Amino acid sequence: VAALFFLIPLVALGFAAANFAAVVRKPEERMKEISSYIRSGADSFLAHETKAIFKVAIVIAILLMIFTTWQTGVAFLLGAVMSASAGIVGMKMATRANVRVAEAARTTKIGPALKVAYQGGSVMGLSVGGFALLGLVLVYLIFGKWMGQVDNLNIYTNWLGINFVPFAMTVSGYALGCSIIAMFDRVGGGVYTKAADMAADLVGKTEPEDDPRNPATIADNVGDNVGDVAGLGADLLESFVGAIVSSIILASYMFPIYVQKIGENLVHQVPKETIQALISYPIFFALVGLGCSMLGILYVIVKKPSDNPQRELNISLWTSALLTVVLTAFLTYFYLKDLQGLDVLGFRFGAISPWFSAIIGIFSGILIGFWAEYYTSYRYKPTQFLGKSSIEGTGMVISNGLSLGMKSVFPPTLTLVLGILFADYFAGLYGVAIAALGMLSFVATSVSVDSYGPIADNAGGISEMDPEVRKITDHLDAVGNTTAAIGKGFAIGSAIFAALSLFASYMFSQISPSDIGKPPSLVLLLNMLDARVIAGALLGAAITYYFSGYLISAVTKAAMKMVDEIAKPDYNRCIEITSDNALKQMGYPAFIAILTPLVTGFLLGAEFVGGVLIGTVLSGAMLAILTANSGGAWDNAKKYLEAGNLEKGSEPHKALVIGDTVGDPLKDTVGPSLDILIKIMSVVSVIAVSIFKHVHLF
Amino acid sequence: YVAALFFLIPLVALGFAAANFAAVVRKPEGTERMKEISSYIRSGADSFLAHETKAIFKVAIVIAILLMIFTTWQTGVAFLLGAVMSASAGIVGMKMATRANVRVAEAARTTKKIGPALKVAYQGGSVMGLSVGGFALLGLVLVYLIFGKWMGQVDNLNIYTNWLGINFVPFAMTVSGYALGCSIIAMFDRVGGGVYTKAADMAADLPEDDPRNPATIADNVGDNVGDVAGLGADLLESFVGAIVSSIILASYMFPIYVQKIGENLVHQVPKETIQALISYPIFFALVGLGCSMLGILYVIVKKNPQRELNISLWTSALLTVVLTAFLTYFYLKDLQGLDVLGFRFGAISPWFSAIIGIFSGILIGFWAEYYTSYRYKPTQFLGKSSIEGTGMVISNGLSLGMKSVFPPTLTLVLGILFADYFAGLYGVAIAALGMLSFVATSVSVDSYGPIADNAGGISEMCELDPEVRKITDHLDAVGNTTAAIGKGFAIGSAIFAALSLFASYMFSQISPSDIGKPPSLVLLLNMLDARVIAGALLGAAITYYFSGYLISAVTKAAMKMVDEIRRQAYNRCIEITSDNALKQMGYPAFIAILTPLVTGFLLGAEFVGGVLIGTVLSGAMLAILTANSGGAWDNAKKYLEAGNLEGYGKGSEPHKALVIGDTVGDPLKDTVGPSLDILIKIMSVVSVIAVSIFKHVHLF
Ligand SMILES: CCCCCCCCCCCCO[C@@H]1O[C@H](CO)[C@@H](O[C@H]2O[C@H](CO)[C@@H](O)[C@H](O)[C@H]2O)[C@H](O)[C@H]1O
Ligand SMILES: CCCCCCCCCCCCO[C@@H]1O[C@H](CO)[C@@H](O[C@H]2O[C@H](CO)[C@@H](O)[C@H](O)[C@H]2O)[C@H](O)[C@H]1O
Ligand SMILES: [Ca+2]
Ligand SMILES: [Ca+2]
Ligand SMILES: [Mg+2]
Ligand SMILES: [Mg+2]
Ligand SMILES: [Mg+2]
Ligand SMILES: [Mg+2]
Ligand SMILES: [Mg+2]
Ligand SMILES: [Mg+2]
Ligand SMILES: [Mg+2]
Ligand SMILES: [Mg+2]
Ligand SMILES: [Mg+2]
Repeated sequence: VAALFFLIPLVALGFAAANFAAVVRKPEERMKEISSYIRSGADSFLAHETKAIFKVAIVIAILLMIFTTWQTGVAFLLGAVMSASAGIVGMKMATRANVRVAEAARTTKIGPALKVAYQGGSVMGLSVGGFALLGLVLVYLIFGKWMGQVDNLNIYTNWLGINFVPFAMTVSGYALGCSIIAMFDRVGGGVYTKAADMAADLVGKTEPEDDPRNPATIADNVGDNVGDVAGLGADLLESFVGAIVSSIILASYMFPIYVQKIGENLVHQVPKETIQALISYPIFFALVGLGCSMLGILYVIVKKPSDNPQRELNISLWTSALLTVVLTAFLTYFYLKDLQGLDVLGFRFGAISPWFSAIIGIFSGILIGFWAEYYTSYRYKPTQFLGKSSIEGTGMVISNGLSLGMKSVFPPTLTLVLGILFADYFAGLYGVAIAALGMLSFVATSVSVDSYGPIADNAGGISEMDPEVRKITDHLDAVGNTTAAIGKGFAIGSAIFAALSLFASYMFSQISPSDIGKPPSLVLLLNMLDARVIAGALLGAAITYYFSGYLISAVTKAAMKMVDEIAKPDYNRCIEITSDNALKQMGYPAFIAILTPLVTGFLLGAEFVGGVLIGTVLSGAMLAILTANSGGAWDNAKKYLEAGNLEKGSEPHKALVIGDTVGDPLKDTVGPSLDILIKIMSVVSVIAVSIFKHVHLF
Repeated sequence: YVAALFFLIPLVALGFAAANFAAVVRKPEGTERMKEISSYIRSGADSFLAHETKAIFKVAIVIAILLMIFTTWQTGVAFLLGAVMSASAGIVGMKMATRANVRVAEAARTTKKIGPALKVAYQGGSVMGLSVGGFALLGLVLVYLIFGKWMGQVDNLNIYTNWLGINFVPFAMTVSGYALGCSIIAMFDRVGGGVYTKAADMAADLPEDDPRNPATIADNVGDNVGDVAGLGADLLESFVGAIVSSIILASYMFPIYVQKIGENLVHQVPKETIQALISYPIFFALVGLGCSMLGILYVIVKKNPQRELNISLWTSALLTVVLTAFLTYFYLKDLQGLDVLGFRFGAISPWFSAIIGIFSGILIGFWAEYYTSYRYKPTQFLGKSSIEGTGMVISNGLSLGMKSVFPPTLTLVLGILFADYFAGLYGVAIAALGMLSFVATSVSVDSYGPIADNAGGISEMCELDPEVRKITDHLDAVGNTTAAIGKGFAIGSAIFAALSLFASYMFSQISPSDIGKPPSLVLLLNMLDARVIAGALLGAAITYYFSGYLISAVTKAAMKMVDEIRRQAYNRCIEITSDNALKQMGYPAFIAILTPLVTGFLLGAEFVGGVLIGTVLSGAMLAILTANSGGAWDNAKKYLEAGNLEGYGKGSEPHKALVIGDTVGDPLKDTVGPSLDILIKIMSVVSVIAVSIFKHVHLF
């Protein structure tokens, strides 16, 4: 049967490739040229990024093999290739799918055209899911079972003298690869995306607002795809992989931590069989999630498309989530029934214990999404207050947006607090990680619905460059914008969950062979009364704020570089100038996110790094929530004024447009980069704590 | 004996502040037309003060009743004592400031020079500074004497069990009540006064001020309300909190270090050493107040203003350094058990911590300056970005604040690390005390600031000579820069004091059953506990929500004043704002006060510790960001107005972008930041107190 679960990744990959081929079959003369224009620009950006990322990955794998065991470097390469493949597939799928849906809208008059766009987005969603789970299964087989990485499950010592559970180190390397690709995609692509929006909206004003023949306008469509299709997909992939890797690390290290030396011999209080089963269970959970998501997507694409698009995708999400719930019910119920010693791990239900954590994480993600919706949409009270206040002043608009974000911080944080508390009550930290996984159990469906958004935005833009077709694409673009906001909120929540699980794995990875005799209370400890920890937390929070602030100036500078530049059309592909600049400009923030654990870890030690991690996680969650919600609220409040639904080209509209020019880079670059900051720093620290746990120079 | 010459320092400061008040009152006011407007501001400020005092004393009565019911009466008495001390300091400073602007302006005209008028302005600010210092040290010395020695609360130093059954060391509980009173008065002053101040600023603008706008008078009153009363009370609170943290740490380190070795319970740290450590921070603060008075005396005697005030600060600070040197070397030379407390250098060890705080505060101050003034690169870049667009100005301001967080935070981190290395958590608290040792001088310069601002408004009131206006106008800009530095110093010291208070919270978490437990096990807040992590997330969310509510409250109060001004066709508009502001402060204050209680009784003490740490982190970061962003926006607007930018003058499009960004920055820098400082510190105090009751009483 496990051979029939291993088949789910290949099934998903083949089904996504088939969806790609079928949309290639979908029909697209003047309109087709622009789609070719955008596809070529996206391919140039992807090539530049891929070259840079693979050079960096070569260096990363070399360092990993030199300073740790080599299998971790090999797994890093595997995961990086998986993520790059998913991103490239989705973007290539979409660049040629943007116009196809428009041709579907005219030929099908609304209704059938949406089926094409969703079959497109499903390509990227299933690609993310299948590639991630494929990399993980290959790591568990080739390294886990083939090489006997689960057979040992004892502290292996590197040739230089580094101690670690080998399979935990390998899964950590895989998570690191995913994190590197996700960081490059989102940080660099977001810098480029908001530089393109800023350059387009400024060039319209430079010499008309969003001109169609503006090169930066084409770049902006490309950036929407780079951000919410490729970048967001990679971010969700990273969070999901991180949750799974945290679960696996926790199990592997609960193997050595729960031992008792009554005499010379050492008796494992948790048998190796239990540790193996706990290492394997999250993978089975993710595979079940992928299966349920594919079933839901199949029912959605096949059945008679209703007029209301949002209800269809919402029902797809509900199907995936609740089906995964009910099925992993049995998986959790039987798989963990035979394990021995689960009361020591903290399981309040034995076999089904973690399933509760998973489901509560699912509902947590759902609720946080709903919260983001409530605070960022014109259909609810807060955005309406901002839109109506637009008459009061421009400074009033900015202050009200900042206050709205600050207030919105609370509800989702309370949701996450309750989810964490109940997941802990159920199954300890392993269950907290399992709850994060459950939240991201249907990561494939989430990524697909998120990719849908940019395609709809591109369809509306295509209408802007038939009256019924233009209006229908505009409505599709608005629904896509709402879905993208919901996706950003869900991604932030899952990122907080993954970063917390990775901090837990970091504390668990800090186990040492000398601590074997010590009780569990001594090893799994990061005291907050130690001055080193407090200083580390302050430093991590300040670094998170510094990263978020730097992203704003980077977007502005890249946009200014695009402004400096610029057969009547001939060939204009300025994107590289911005993209290359973005790839250079994102260099410094990345150096922070990766190198902060090492220096402070080698300067002060592992306890200081834990404080840096917790402070960074907290500050990043808060700042990301604030920035994302502020940007989304400014955008849709401006949309409300555009329709004039209540309360165009006026003074209030000027205040709103300035607030949106500020919010775009904040919600589409800073926010989306902060979660990556927290999670990748957690991963890098989890890995390097093996080296600077005892190697601290002060 | 000899301590009786330190016991006199608070009364000395109080008498000297009264003497400064009398000597300034002797000074003439000059022209009558300006004096009339000054009288109007005095009446408005007094009405606001009366409303505030009535509300705050009602709330303090309720608080003291509950405290005495659930704890020892000595704690309620000390709470009322501290509240009265802070209220007296605030009222005295406010009267001095409201009545001191006209003296400086008329002195500028009479002596045709800035020097002589500045002597009056500094004698004014010194009233508030010395009032803060003297009242604080007086309350603390009275608590150390009447309760500490007379009843033997420093004699016993053992766990007393209340009638309801709550356990605690008595003197720690008493000092905590004192800190609670100070915190309540500071919350009222800063939260309410900031809401009103920025509502009046928003009403004023909703070439500097409108003609006879009622909000013009309101804004003149609010400038005094903020940097004289509010900022002074905040610095006083941080300084008192550092001292109380040191004292609590000593009181609880007495019982925590016990060993049943030797065939009987042996206190590892002798009671004499614990007594000396309880007394040392008080004497250090008294020495600091003395040095501050000496420095201010040297400054006022002799006939560029900033260099003079900077020299006052340096004199006070370095004199405290060199004097607490011998204080530390002799007082603690005979102490026993410092190796258990963590002193790696014995007697003078903690003295280093003190200086490490002092030099850190200075550095942190300078850091604020660097990021918030147009005389340095960041504000210049913002002013130049004024040309590209308004949204660019807003984005660049936000980015500047987010980046500015780092330098001062790194300073604080290194200071904390070195203070720990020197003398443990006790030394961290001692360093907070040293940083705020010259609180009188800091508060004095901070009060000087708006004395100068409204005096410049006073000079521009009526009409006045352009040459005369320039001399008074120059005083106002120096005040603005110094006030930005003071806000930075206050935020940094508040973070440091709140950290010391969290350490005191963990030490207060000691229980008689935990007496047998090892020292490492009792003083522990694991960050891997899900309760703790959830508490941190909740605290950060609460901090952000608090800041957002403060923004909305400022806007609502400004709208109320605008609507009342529409009705007009005196002091009625000020009262309306005061009422609205006090009602608005009900909700955030209730958050800050009841969050520890609810979270502790629902979940427990570890969740409360997590809430505290998360709130401290988020509040420090948000306060730094808001204060620096607002100040930098203001100075960049000045850069464009000053003509440093060429081609663009007042009323230009770049200036429009800069002024809009400044209207956004104002409420953030004058309300959100200072109220965040108050929030973090008061939540630390409330948790430190209530952990005695909900340590084991958590219902979920
Ligand atoms: C179910 C998967 C089986 C393979 C089918 C894959 C086709 C669907 C993916 C389309 C997107 C990529 O576009 C595809 O890229 C790869 C090269 O990189 C090339 O495709 C070829 O190489 C790949 C990899 O060696 C093989 O799967 C296959 O022999 C062939 O499809 C083609 O140039 C192009 O069809
Ligand atoms: C067992 C027999 C089969 C063994 C086959 C192994 C072959 C491995 C050598 C592959 C060499 C090609 O290496 C290629 O590099 C470029 C990046 O520069 C990537 O190529 C990918 O991105 C680039 C830039 O967008 C585009 O050409 C294209 O979209 C895509 O093919 C792929 O990573 C890889 O296809
Ligand atoms: Ca927008
Ligand atoms: Ca100002
Ligand atoms: Mg836009
Ligand atoms: Mg547009
Ligand atoms: Mg977009
Ligand atoms: Mg668009
Ligand atoms: Mg567009
Ligand atoms: Mg103003
Ligand atoms: Mg003004
Ligand atoms: Mg004013
Ligand atoms: Mg003012």
